[PDB]
Amino acid sequence: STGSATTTPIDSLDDAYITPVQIGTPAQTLNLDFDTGSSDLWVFSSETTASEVDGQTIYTPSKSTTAKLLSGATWSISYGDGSSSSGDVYTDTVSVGGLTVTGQAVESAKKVSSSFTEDSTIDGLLGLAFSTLNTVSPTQQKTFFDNAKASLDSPVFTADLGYHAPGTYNFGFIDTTAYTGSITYTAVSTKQGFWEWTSTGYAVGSGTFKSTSIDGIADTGTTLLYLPATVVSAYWAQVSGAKSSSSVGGYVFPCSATLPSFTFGVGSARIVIPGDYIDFGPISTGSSSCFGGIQSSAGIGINIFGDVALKAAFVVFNGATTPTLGFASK
Ligand SMILES: [Xe]
Repeated sequence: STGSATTTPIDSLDDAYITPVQIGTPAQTLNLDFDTGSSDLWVFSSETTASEVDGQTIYTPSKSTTAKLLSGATWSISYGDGSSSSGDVYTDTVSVGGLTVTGQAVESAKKVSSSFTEDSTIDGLLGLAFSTLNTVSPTQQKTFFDNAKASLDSPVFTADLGYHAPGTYNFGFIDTTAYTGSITYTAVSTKQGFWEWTSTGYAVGSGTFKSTSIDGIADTGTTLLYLPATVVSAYWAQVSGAKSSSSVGGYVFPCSATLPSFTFGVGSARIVIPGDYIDFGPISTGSSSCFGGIQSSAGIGINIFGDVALKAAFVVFNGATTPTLGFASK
């Protein structure tokens, strides 16, 4: 089997991407944030605290004839951004772009943090990291991909995020018309539960490539590119007027600047992030100070190849017995 679904940016900045997901019988379509940085499928629901729901589409398991409460199961999660959610668990039928999993753990939110409430465009998350990170207690549950893997033509999924435009998530096959050149595969460590790999280095604009190993995770649920302070300072030094701002929370730059590209290495191959992809717009409405899309990971404890980097590539998440990651230009 295979699945193929279009993923769409939630706003003019590509702050995140939503993908339609069919849950239950009859289908309830929710727009979920596919997150290779986490391992819970959770949704706004009829059980969510009414004041914490503001425009989202909710899952109502009582209207699904295939929903079954997972007895005594609970979940609770906290993200790198400081957001959180928690609730109870149903199993139900979940389909993504024509690919169907029966008995999938669907985590129903009783509580969500304010950042989720305030974003009317995301109805929940669909986690695509390893199941070892799933938060369900006292019986850990498998992610959609893990449940589907054995059924897929090939045990892979691909992320093809668009810049200011829709993209595609494919399950079970590699679309060879969707990238240029060849796909370079690189090794993955699953020890922390993520798609963790080691980049071979970087370049700033037209500058020389610096060969240096940079460990990080491929994370579609993170917007920006978070890298060591040395790398990030080298980038922003090429933008006149750019500065790290503690009040803002990161590097800002004049909105009138033209940003240089940023290249990262995958083995001997190179993925180029165009400068425009690194512009995240005014720090506040009407401001001429703009927020940068490459930021320091120094506070975080891990480097993160978020959407800013991933959207410059065709990315293969290979879930073979020994997982690997593939990157191609496109
Ligand atoms: Xe990098």
